[PDB]
Amino acid sequence: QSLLRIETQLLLGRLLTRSGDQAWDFVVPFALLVIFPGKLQVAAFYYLIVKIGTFLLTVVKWGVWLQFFAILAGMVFFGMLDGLVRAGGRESWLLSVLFIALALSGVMASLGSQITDISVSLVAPEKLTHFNSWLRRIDLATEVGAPILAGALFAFHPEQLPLAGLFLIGLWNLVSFVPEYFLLRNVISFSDPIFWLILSYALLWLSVLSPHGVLLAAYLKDEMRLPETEIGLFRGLGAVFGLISTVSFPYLVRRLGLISSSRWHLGFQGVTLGIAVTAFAMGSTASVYVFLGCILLSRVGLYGFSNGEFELRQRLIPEGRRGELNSLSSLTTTSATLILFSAGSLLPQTEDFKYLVYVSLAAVLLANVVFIKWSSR
Ligand SMILES: O=C(O)CN(CCN(CC(=O)O)CC(=O)O)CC(=O)O
Ligand SMILES: [Ca+2]
Ligand code: NI
Repeated sequence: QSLLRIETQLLLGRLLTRSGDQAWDFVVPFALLVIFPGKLQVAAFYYLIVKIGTFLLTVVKWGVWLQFFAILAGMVFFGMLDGLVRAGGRESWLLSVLFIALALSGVMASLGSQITDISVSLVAPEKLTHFNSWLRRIDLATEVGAPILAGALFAFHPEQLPLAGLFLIGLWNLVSFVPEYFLLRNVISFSDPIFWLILSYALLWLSVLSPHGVLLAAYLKDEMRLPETEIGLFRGLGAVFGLISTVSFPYLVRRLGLISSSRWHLGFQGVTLGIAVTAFAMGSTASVYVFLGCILLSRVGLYGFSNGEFELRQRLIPEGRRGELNSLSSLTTTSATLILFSAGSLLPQTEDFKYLVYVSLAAVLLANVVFIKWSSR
């Protein structure tokens, strides 16, 4: 139960790589709203380009080079985007060229994250169960750590420099490239009743009510005026509540069926998201705190259901019809976020983000109805 010399450099590489990746991706929606205040639409259009382009394009050594050039291009193009919009001449041909170039750096930034995760065959197949159990502590450390830290870097900026934190996050990402490289260099359908079980899981990917959702982050900062410090605290806590689901779900799976554990978890998610939406339409004084607090509670239900849906798939489809339904599972999940970010791209202003919250609760409640009806076989 001891990390090896090479196995430690693998762990130390995943930590440095993901910390820089996540911290930069957290502050990018904040930067896109600093530049374009009152237009969540533009931040949604940015990610729509990244989502599509990433899917299209998708070699292990190129990972750190791609992130380096991506963050480098992002800082140069974010600075140009900032200075040009601040001049006063809007909707130039030049304004579009910089944005699309900035969005092409987002595709490049995402490919580096995926490829560098591939590099994290080298661990002894006996010591792999201790290894794989450790990476979860590293991954958990970046989820809680980088949004919290990066939110403090973006929010505690000097007076006349709102994007002062963005470049500090990118300069971090560039300077860390020298550690990361040497570490990684050294050690490197039509008629199937189970289609409805997939579709119930898929609908939940249309909900914007996520602590790790970029659309919530833009709305929380722009319209609801939450500090990036408290938005990061929102994100880091959202990962901690999903951890609670790792105890709650095996415990209900013992005293109740695996179906009842998934049903009561997905039912819990819908209930707590319903409470959140009501307060979201209430006096915004202390109801924002309830709004975000109920989203945290709902993570236990969502992650509980995802473990059930995964386990139900593992026990229900035979190996012959397995990879095909995975193409279906991956399809519906892709289409949901595609629809999510396409619908958000059409928002006439940030304020009508409320109309995406409502469909989200509709989807979570609907996904509940579909699973309850399915689980009656
Ligand atoms: O929240 C987002 O930005 C988009 N999420 C939403 C899908 N979520 C479901 C949720 O958080 O409600 C997937 C998941 O992590 O379970 C996609 C992703 O995490 O890859
Ligand atoms: Ca990096
Ligand atoms: Ni999500």
